Amino acid sequence: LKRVVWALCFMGSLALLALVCTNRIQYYFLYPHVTKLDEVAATRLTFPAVTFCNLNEFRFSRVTKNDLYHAGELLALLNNRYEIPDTQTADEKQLEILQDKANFRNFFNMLEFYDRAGHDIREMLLSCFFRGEQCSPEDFKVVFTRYGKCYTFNAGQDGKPRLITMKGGTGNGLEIMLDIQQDEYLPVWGETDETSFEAGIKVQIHSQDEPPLIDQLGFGVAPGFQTFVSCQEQRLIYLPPPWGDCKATTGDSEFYDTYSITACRIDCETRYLVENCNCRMVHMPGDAPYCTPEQYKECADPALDFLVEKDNEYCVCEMPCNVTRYGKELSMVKIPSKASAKYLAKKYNKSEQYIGENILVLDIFFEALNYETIEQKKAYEVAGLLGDIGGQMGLFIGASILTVLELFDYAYEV
Amino acid sequence: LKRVVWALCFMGSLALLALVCTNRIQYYFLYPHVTKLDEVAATRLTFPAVTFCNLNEFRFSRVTKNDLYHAGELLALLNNRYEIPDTQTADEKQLEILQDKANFRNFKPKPFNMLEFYDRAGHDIREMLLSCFFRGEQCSPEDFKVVFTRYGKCYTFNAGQDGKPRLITMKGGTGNGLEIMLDIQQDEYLPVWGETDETSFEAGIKVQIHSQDEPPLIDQLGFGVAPGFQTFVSCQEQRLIYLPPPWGDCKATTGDSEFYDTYSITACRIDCETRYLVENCNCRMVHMPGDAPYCTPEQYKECADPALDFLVEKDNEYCVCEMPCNVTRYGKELSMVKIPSKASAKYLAKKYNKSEQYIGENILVLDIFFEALNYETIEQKKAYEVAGLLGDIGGQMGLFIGASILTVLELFDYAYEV
Amino acid sequence: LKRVVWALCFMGSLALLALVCTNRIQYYFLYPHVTKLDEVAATRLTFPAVTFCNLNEFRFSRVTKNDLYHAGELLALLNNRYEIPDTQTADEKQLEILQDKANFRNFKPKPFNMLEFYDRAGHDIREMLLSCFFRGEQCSPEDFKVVFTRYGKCYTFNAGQDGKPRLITMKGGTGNGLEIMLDIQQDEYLPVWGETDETSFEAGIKVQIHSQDEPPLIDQLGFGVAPGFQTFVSCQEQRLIYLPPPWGDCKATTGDSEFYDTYSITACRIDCETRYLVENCNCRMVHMPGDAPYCTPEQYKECADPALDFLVEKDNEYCVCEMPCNVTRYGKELSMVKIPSKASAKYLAKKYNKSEQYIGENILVLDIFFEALNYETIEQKKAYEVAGLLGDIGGQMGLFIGASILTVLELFDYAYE
Ligand SMILES: *[C@@H]1O[C@H](CO)[C@@H](O[C@@H]2O[C@H](CO)[C@@H](O)[C@H](O)[C@H]2NC(C)=O)[C@H](O)[C@H]1NC(C)=O
Ligand SMILES: *[C@@H]1O[C@H](CO)[C@@H](O)[C@H](O)[C@H]1NC(C)=O
Ligand SMILES: *[C@@H]1O[C@H](CO)[C@@H](O)[C@H](O)[C@H]1NC(C)=O
Ligand SMILES: *[C@@H]1O[C@H](CO)[C@@H](O)[C@H](O)[C@H]1NC(C)=O
Ligand SMILES: *[C@@H]1O[C@H](CO)[C@@H](O)[C@H](O)[C@H]1NC(C)=O
Ligand SMILES: [Ba+2]
Ligand SMILES: [Cl-]
Ligand SMILES: [Cl-]
Ligand SMILES: [Cl-]
Repeated sequence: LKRVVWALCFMGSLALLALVCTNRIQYYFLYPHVTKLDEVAATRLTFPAVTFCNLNEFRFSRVTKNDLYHAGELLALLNNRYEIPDTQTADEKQLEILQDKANFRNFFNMLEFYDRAGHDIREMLLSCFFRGEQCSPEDFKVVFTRYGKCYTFNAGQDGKPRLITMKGGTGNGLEIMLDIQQDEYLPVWGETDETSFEAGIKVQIHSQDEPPLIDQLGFGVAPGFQTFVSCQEQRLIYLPPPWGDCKATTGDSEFYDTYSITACRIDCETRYLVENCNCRMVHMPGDAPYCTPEQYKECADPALDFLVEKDNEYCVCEMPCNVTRYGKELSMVKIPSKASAKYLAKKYNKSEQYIGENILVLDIFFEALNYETIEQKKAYEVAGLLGDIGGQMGLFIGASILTVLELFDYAYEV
Repeated sequence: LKRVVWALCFMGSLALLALVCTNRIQYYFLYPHVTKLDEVAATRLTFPAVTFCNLNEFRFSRVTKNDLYHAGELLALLNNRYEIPDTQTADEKQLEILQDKANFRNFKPKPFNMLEFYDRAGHDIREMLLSCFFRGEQCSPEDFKVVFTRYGKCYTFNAGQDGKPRLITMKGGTGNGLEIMLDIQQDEYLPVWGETDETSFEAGIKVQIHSQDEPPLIDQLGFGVAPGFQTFVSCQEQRLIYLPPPWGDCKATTGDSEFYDTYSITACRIDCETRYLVENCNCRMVHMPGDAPYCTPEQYKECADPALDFLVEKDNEYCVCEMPCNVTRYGKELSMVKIPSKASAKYLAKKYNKSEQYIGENILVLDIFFEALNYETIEQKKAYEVAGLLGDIGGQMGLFIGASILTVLELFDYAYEV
Repeated sequence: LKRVVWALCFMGSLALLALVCTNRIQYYFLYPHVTKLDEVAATRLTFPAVTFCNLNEFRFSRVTKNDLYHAGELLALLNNRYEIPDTQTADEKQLEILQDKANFRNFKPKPFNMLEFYDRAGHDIREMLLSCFFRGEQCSPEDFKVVFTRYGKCYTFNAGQDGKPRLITMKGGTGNGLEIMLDIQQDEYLPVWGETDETSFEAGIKVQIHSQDEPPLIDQLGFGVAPGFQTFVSCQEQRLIYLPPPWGDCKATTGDSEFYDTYSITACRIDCETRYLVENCNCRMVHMPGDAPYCTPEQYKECADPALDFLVEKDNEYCVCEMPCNVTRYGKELSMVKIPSKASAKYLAKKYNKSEQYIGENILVLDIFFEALNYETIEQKKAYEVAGLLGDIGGQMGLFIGASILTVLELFDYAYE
């Protein structure tokens, strides 16, 4: 009777060992991870790259008759028949100018047009200060995006050293006073695809390793306010397969030195436009030929829109394992104060109304001298699995790997 | 002498096995969990439900003499004695209109209902909605569903209720989302001539982005949007998975309420309020769902409001709402630009037959979108399972004395024989 | 032949046991942690402390002839030669006041104190606070406690100091929190007639929401609020628990500061600054606490500012502040509505005896509240404790060779012979 209960105990015990052991086996083969949050204090933080565009693509005073002829339909100033839109709510001077530029009696490169006709940082930048020291417009690098001629501070490209800040708070960062030049905005007399009612700027704070994608990743800043942007640096570490989904091999594209999800997106877009239309848009990089305004209308735009809708699987961009992101909180104060409106108006030779409708101050800084780290960490390593299987194997039947080998011997002999 | 060193080694080893084993056992009965954060890319994201209210509860031009009679004291337009309060800063025309509506001489009171009053006197979306765009294509006011909240007649875009299928977005960024130009109609706001608790100085709208599975709770979970700016809202979809007891505190059971199909903490709160008011005052407020009779303004004054305040103050034990295990939250970042530009002010004023002053002080543009086509997942994960517990106890039990459950069974064998 | 294959199995098994065992040992000695996020519903929340400053440091109408004499150069009202700068784009009356105040002819100076000057010249809460409400009941200016910061005379609601009990809120949403209507008094702002480093063009207030256990740090940790809007601030209470060494880097000890009862990273920062300024310049600025003598504007000019700037870069290793293990933080989301409505603009103008222009450029309403009655917890949790190490080592030690600590002790016993 004792040997019978002993045998049943060995059978049931081996069953428990079976289900527990297979439990840990399957759990290990889920390849699970868990998240580790940490906050790291530092004596220094590398200041990010800040790209901003004016919401107005190009200045009205810099457009010429040839530009109206070639790109008049694309810029939405002229119709398909090369005629002025509805004369409702048209400035007399503006309408006379446009009719004169559209004489088209006895009368082009897209990047020339954007580079020359776009808003000049030398006129927009009323003041610049970085860590309390003056900066020049030469510090901003020209980048061409969907919004037109845009500028990036602390771009760190072409070998320029990335800036550091050794103090946190509103004073110790980038601080620019900009004039959005609302008088240069395209007159809107009729509904158009490009028609916009907004006035202000659009900003993206990003690491120097990734290109700007300001039409998607940007936030707005309105004139008449000083907006503060508190940034918090975040360092993210992901896991490759089979744990997570990250790109272990960087596989950097020829266009950009460092791989980024954004750079992969605009690379896919450029390649698609080159394949379908044999030309590239203004924002796209490389040495490829730029599109003509006729090419824009009949090929480029429908190809991009069709690329978004028709085949979303075609452009699959994996996320890199090391990603530096910047968190940001916005707040505003009124500019200018009643005590300062007169001095600004006289300093920049403008009316007090103009200052009210055209001046914005951007204040970008790190809240404190620290950065957060978010790391995906493996939850079950092979040592832990062998340890658990060994522990349960020794608790339930007390066997070992040598024991199973010896059982194969005794079974083999008999 | 060797048997003494063996006895000491076995005793100390058995003690260490005791405290370490009880350590791992107690850790298991804490039922600990740790968090797994992940970011998942998707080719499509279901666009959320967007509820917005005007900060002004009802339009001044739509209020009638009967409304002043029944709900005049509640609407704060008339005093307790059915007479107009202090006329400070009163436009002659507006004050004459109100004085005419409050004549109450040989007046036969018509029947009055709170939901009728809010439904007709509230701001009409057909008048507020100057333009709507979703994914670059036009939307109708028919996409907006009428929802009654504490703020009055409010509207929910993409509510996904009453059999309408929920909208999706296949691209991220400012263009590819909801974008509505609204006229808040500041001319219809109730005149404020005397100070009161209900008096407010704000002008604009209030918006809540929420899942279609939960009803709006705009008085608590909404953010404000001011006229004169285009406000961008970047959203990040978050999928949360919690653990039930004894690991965490979540609602494991579906717990369907009579009022709402899917369980949500918001639905649990407004359900608790509805039940409390129905039992205490035998009437229901405007925002509450069900089939109960709505309160009369007398019931509002003498029962409903003090009943809700007393429910909030006396004890939270009556309404204890646990969070469901599967929760979809939407994160949002706000930014602003000025509207309209000088190049557009005249065109807007002429397009909607208003003065440029009016456009400047009444037009707001709301742009709601997903920053990118991905969603975050936050999952509570169990940290110590019974297989791992048995593995650790077996490992240490085998390390210190090298015994097994069969070994302890044999020692109990000799104990039974003894 | 059987003993040879057995020997190969025992050798490979002992090698694998070696590398796996050293693996778990090294993983334990990394002292790793992982994070536990949780959300807890609550019936009550302790309302935080709210500090706000006017962006204008001191009122122009309260500055006196003696103040101009001693601190005229420091306040940027007077030039290096104690003379008014260029009068370009200066209102005739506005400049007349200053020219009369800066006469300095047959003027017999009187004693001067920087903290008296800020306390008397700063914006008075009794004039700024147009209305106050907490949980729907009225509050007085006496509820705000005076704190001196780099921005000047500032105020803290629900400071919980001097024996006052901390306030709680039992409901979430816009109504059920602090709600103040403020007049920033833009007419009292310092005139800006000439370019200077100290010149600023902003108008408004700056707010910091913080725990009562920490002093404000508004020059670094504050956000702005603009006039002409009601700004809603939704707060989310976060409770954080960190690990001390060797797992993480937190304050294991109480860390008693001389100036503050409770330790906070901010209190550590202003402590480092105050001590440094007392050692190098023998005086403290207005914002600094303690019992040292306050600096004179000459001391400010020739010692204090360059000493602080030298402290930032040269001694960046010198001020190291460790983070406390238990920290209550408040997260915030900002949104705005327009104030006043056309239906209320004139009523406000007559209620406060001001023009509608003034109301438009001077009135702001701040609405601070909890989004919901819950709090998040973020805890660093030890990932590998010694019990788990011993369990894993025993499991693998028993799987590969089937040995125990008694087995190795017996092997050393036989080796002893
Ligand atoms: C909560 O969400 C999870 C998925 O995130 C649901 O789990 C799925 O349940 C269905 C059954 O209806 C299975 O077919 C799927 O395979 C499950 N997915 C996973 C990943 O396990 C879960 O059912 C949801 N819970 C509730 C109450 O809705
Ligand atoms: C990624 O970043 C971490 C710091 O966050 C660094 O230690 C590591 O070397 C980087 N590279 C890789 C491949 O992890
Ligand atoms: C100042 O503005 C006026 C008005 O346009 C202009 O005529 C004048 O040239 C400007 N002065 C300078 C120095 O540019
Ligand atoms: C514009 O509105 C006013 C207000 O009543 C009306 O009198 C006028 O006829 C309207 N104009 C047009 C063109 O509809
Ligand atoms: C209102 O202010 C004016 C000056 O602006 C003053 O003359 C008048 O006495 C004030 N009235 C009251 C009641 O304070
Ligand atoms: Ba020195
Ligand atoms: Cl998992
Ligand atoms: Cl736990
Ligand atoms: Cl580690």
